[PDB]
Amino acid sequence: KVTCLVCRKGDNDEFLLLCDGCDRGCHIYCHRPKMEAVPEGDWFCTVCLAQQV
Ligand SMILES: [Zn+2]
Ligand SMILES: [Zn+2]
Repeated sequence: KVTCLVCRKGDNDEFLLLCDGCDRGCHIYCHRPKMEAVPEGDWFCTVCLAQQV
């Protein structure tokens, strides 16, 4: 039950980032600014970035 915040589909899961703060995701091809690959190390969605201080 993992979907992309931008386009609201959950296909091409090999291109699908997973937030390490929660259970949301993003296709790398939907992300702006540009993202050429899935990174090693942690990625945080914009909802989790709002919780930062
Ligand atoms: Zn997408
Ligand atoms: Zn998150």
